[PDB]
Amino acid sequence: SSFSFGGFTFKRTSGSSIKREEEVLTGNLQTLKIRVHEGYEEFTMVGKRATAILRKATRRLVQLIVSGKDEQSIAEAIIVAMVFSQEDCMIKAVRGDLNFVNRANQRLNPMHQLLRHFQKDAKVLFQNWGIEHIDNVMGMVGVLPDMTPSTEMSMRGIRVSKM
Ligand SMILES: O=C(N[C@@H]1CCC[C@H](Nc2nc(-c3c(CO)[nH]c4ncc(F)cc34)ncc2F)C1)N1CCCC1
Repeated sequence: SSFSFGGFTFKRTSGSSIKREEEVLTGNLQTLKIRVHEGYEEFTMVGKRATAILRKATRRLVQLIVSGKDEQSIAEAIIVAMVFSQEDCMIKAVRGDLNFVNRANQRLNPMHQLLRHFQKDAKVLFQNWGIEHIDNVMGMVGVLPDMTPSTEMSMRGIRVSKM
């Protein structure tokens, strides 16, 4: 079962999941109804300018190792991964003036709306995601919320691999 999302081709390599419709609150306290995937799964993300290994559990990104053409290409893949993960901090990063998902049309997709929102500006997403101290894994680097490489700190779960 291969599928497309945010310009990437996803392929499940391990795990299984069941769907459950859930109501989540944004940072604006707005209710969104999302189709939540329950279960630990592993995927490959293949795009035109980036590729990744994604390890996720229910509404939680465990790890993402990204490889792409440059900073912008890698950032695009990170954004899709965070939205795909269905995490609460990704959902809570939706806040402020006019930052509302059009829900008067039930047939619309909140996942695509969240994607479009973070594609325009990932600064609140990347800042609100969290940062962790990383080990000295050679070949893989950490990446800070401004997409600066760091050998000591990175965005929680995120590693950059060389091409
Ligand atoms: O729910 C909607 N869009 C979704 C956007 C994300 C990908 C999703 N499609 C698909 N998602 C998945 C999927 C799996 C399968 O292992 N795990 C997931 N975990 C999180 C997630 F957001 C989607 C998944 N497996 C196969 C798919 F074709 C469709 N829509 C589109 C219009 C009607 C509602």
